[PDB]
Amino acid sequence: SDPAHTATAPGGLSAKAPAMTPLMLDTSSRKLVAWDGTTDGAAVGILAVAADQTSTTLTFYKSGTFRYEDVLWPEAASDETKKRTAFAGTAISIV
Amino acid sequence: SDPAHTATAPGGLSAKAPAMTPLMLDTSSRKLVAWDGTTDGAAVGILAVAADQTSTTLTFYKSGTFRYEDVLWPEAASDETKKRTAFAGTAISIV
Amino acid sequence: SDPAHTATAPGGLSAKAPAMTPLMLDTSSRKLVAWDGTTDGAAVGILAVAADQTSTTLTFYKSGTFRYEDVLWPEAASDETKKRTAFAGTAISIV
Repeated sequence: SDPAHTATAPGGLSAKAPAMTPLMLDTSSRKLVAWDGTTDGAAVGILAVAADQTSTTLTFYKSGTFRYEDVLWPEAASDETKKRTAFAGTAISIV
Repeated sequence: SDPAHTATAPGGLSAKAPAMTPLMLDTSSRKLVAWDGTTDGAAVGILAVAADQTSTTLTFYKSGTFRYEDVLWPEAASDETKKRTAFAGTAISIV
Repeated sequence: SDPAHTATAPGGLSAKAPAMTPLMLDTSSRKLVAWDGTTDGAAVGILAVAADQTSTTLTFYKSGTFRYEDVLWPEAASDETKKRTAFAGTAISIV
């Protein structure tokens, strides 16, 4: 059934991020942060619980199938195809 | 023993590709294309339904365990070990 | 609660490695070896059954959630955060 499993890890958000926000790793600290929508293949998960700069840990999805319209993509990710394969290689996919 | 889940995403194949063909992302468009068999760690999935250059969306496995002899590796992938770990880090593995 | 699936792949350990040891791919042979704890994002799995340099094949975890305290991290991995996100992007996560 391809269940959407959650996970937790240190977060380094710099602002509020609603649930369904794509995440990537900060190349410096390696904490989870919002995917910029421009670094190819950097997306690693989807935030499952709303969080902000005070959240020391984030709860995010590490698997499952998510609908293209439900994911809250960053504005900078203007290409539909690149968004649809943003998680290729992970256990997450987009429909 | 682990479920072989499928996923779908934009396709950009250059030619006909049968099911069980290892896929990677086109470095430019980021559409799914056949794994070249030489770019280390580029494989992201295994084509689940035969397709070709006219297929705009492909269906592929994003998880599961597959027999080394069942996967249709590209001729350029000439090293058995490199093929067997081509999916290390994804939900797919080879047996 | 997510299942911890195992997998097998060629091994290139240079010494004895107990279960729960993080694994990465050797850049040259691409066999599974112990993660060095310094190459960012190189961890691809966690050894599931003890092995050593004579082990031609390793059985490892390719998914699941594991306790930070249960994983036998290499000494070089001295930053807690980097260890906690060492598997981000794979089906494995740390709690």
